[PDB]
Amino acid sequence: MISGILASPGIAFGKALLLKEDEIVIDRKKISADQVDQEVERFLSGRAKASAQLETIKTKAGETFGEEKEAIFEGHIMLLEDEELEQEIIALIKDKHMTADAAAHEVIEGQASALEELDDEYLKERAADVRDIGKRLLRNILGLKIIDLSAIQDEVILVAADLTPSETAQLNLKKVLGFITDAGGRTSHTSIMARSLELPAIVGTGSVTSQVKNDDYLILDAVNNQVYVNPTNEVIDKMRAVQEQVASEKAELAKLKDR
Repeated sequence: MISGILASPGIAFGKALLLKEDEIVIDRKKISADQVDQEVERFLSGRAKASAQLETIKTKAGETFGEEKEAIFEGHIMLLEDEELEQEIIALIKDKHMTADAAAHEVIEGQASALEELDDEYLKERAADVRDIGKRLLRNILGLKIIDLSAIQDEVILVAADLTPSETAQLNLKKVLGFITDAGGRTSHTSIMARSLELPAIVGTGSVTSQVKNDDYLILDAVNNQVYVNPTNEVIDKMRAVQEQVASEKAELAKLKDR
């Protein structure tokens, strides 16, 4: 009975791939002028790695979708390499004795909310895309593990509350049979993927991410705008026939030539 917004029509079968992430905890402890020099190395050297990582994804966005998305990712790297935001973050660590994670979050707190004050679809979405840049940097400063979604081996369904352009830019379209998230759907980047790839998809799942586990067996109908959770074999066999009966009914159109 989960009715979404239906992004593309079609039927697919696959296990539920839930993406779980550990929340990041920021330490608000004040350091002494003795550890300050160390935070600069983790931030300066940290950007050295994040710059190399984001730089690689940039080409993945242009080689996967085309030079049209490379311009959006090209601007993001410019922000991180902004010599202005760098002098500020450093000033907060030495002027406010803040940690690299804490000082970095402060600047990112206003860079995102500021873009939200603009009434533009690009500058607004830039607000959400900018928050993703600081979130990554935070995981590199603490050395948190990164989830490699491009390392899948079994074709399954992708389920997530939402995916950010970067993650979508590196996602593997050959191992994913469809996308099902809890996004509004209007300006959802995922939806735009479904239209260009025409693959079946849904976004108005509401809270399916709070009622499904990984490996759950789900059937995407994308026809009557409905998803089945833990269906009985009797139902499966019933859908495997009709569903495939559609593909055969389509090939039957090729028979309207013999008529």
